[PDB]
Amino acid sequence: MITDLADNIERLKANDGLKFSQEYESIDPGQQFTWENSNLEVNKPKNRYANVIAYDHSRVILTSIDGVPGSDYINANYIDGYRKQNAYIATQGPLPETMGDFWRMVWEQRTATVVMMTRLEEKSRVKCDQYWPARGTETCGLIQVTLLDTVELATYTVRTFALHKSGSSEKRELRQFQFMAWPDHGVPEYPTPILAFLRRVKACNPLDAGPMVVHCSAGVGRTGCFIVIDAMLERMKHEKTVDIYGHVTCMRSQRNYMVQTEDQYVFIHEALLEAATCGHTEVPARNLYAHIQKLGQVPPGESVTAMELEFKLLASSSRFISANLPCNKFKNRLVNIMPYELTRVCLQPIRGVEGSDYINASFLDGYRQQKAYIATQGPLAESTEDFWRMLWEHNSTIIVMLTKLREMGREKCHQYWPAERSARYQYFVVDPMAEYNMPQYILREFKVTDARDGQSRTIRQFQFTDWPEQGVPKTGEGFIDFIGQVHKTKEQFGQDGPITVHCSAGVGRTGVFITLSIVLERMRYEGVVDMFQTVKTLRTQRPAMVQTEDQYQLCYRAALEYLGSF
Repeated sequence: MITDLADNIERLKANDGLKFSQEYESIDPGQQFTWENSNLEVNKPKNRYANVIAYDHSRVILTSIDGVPGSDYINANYIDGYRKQNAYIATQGPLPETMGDFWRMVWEQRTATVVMMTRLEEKSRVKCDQYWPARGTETCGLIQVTLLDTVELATYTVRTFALHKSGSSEKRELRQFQFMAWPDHGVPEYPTPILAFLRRVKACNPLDAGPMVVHCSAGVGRTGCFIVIDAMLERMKHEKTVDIYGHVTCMRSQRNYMVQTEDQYVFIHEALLEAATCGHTEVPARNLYAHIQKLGQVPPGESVTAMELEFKLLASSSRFISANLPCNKFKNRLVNIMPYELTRVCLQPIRGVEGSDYINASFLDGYRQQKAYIATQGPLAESTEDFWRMLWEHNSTIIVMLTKLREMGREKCHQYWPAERSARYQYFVVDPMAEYNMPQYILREFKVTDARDGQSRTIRQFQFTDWPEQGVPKTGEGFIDFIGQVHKTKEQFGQDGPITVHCSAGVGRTGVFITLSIVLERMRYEGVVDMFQTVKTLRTQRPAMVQTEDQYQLCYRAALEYLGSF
């Protein structure tokens, strides 16, 4: 169904995207509805937007609070899922006065998962009101809400609550997943991040849970996307097919404008095409050994190993204007590797210095935070000043070097740091303070001072020296320890900036470092490993992360290693 889907997407996308527009504007459930309850004088203040109501036939009705008019109303509607009516609940971002009603719907519908598709504030405008306690427990109407734990990751946050309805002994658990990676304007660049989010929500929604309640601002746009994508994912899994037009049409028959923009309709097509193309490449940790075993074999209709094809599929799946500027020609070590405009690390210009805002480096997202790493080439004599400028400007106080200064008779990296006496690079005077030479790596400490104001910081450089000049490490044991030292030292000294990582071109050895940094910790906290999605994602931030298949294989070997060390 992949080729079909991709093909269908091709004609709709053709000619300024004419047929997509025609198809989208054609969505029509063909029914006449009513919403008296939404328009009752008593209920109007309960609607976030007067033009976003709930159809009477599909609305989620709250049990009535006898003697209190309008008490059965909330702006929300049931939404059909794959092969099951009313599988979800689409609702608006609660208002201060509907907070108790919202939690009451959660209790009554036996909901175990809340999906928030918005930030509380976007573009300085209020999209939703915070309806959960920032700490401890609060009472919203008849429901006691206790915040138990919060886990903030790069693209989303998970809050775990305990619920109690006053007047009863029962205690329930509620998990809120808030997606933080949707752009202020338009839809997301790639579907990988939302696809991953969808995956986690599903893994954590218990088997006996009532309908998940999904919401954004009006509870029609982003909410509609998450729901239609989740339903279609469940379908292509059981039927290897997909009917986006039909489902959106069914959604609209249950609620106000589900999937409210044409661009959202396209994003939905793109997201499901990638899901069908990549499949689910995640494996539980306890199955890592077995998985690696199979990756070493040749699949049925294939010629090479499953491992080689997986890596090869990482490729198969001009934002280089600055890097290609004539004034920056000699600021690139290996010209086949240049930073994407979107994620290039920019520097403050210097009058009279052409391209003074350029350095061959990219911002890469980590497990718990975005821009947690700066992937860059081994500094050149020509870019050494720019390198130190970049570290101060972007507050990076942890440097990771993955090569020797020279290997195989050629320079891999220029010695951009002072060894004996102090040295100044632009406005920064760097004093060498300590150098610890260990069996497999070196740790150097530097005092860096801004001569303009006398402010200083301590910069720590970790240089792994045991990487074979040809090939890759055999076990990855020493490298794993190295990864732990770097991050332990960062947390220890409370350094909050990004970690700058470099090798030759900042994509190969640097790719293994960052890939493992993410994967090894996620395996520790989530019990799963998804090498493919990790590298696929890093590659949207800098080209060629994890350059060769043997480096990719080492990533798997090292994860297995770490797994056994538990």
